[PDB]
Amino acid sequence: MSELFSVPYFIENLKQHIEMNQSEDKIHAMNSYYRSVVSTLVQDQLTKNAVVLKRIQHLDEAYNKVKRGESKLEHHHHHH
Amino acid sequence: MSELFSVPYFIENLKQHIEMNQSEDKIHAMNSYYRSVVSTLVQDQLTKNAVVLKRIQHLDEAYNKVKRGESKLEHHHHHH
Repeated sequence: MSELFSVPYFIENLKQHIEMNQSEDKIHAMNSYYRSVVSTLVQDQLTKNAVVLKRIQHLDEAYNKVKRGESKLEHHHHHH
Repeated sequence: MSELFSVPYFIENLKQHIEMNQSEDKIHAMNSYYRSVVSTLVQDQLTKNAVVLKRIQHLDEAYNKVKRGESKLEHHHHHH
């Protein structure tokens, strides 16, 4: 019932932001969420620049996923 | 040799973004110029995660300076 640890979990949270609108935005969702995590990582315990940096470098994968999916050009089949 | 050594120089660039329109925006000026610098500080040379971390943490002073210069300009939701 925890469902976490998995990186895809962090991104799956972004999908709801763009998909729905509980309390965020579209592309500007990552910026908010991304900044939210960054603060936690830095606030965590900055035990090692790597520990915090590693999470930052990896977290970039999420930010890119949103942009790469929110990019101007898109291709699929829509839904209605 | 002696050039761009001063950190305040980086901020002075932001003032132009908000003041003028060198192909940027207002507050979002820092975000764009922010992700640009940190991105370079990480690509320039990874001599040490800390060497870049300390520089990044310092840059925070710049971004904060831009906002700090504002006045919650973003549709006040009527809140103390």
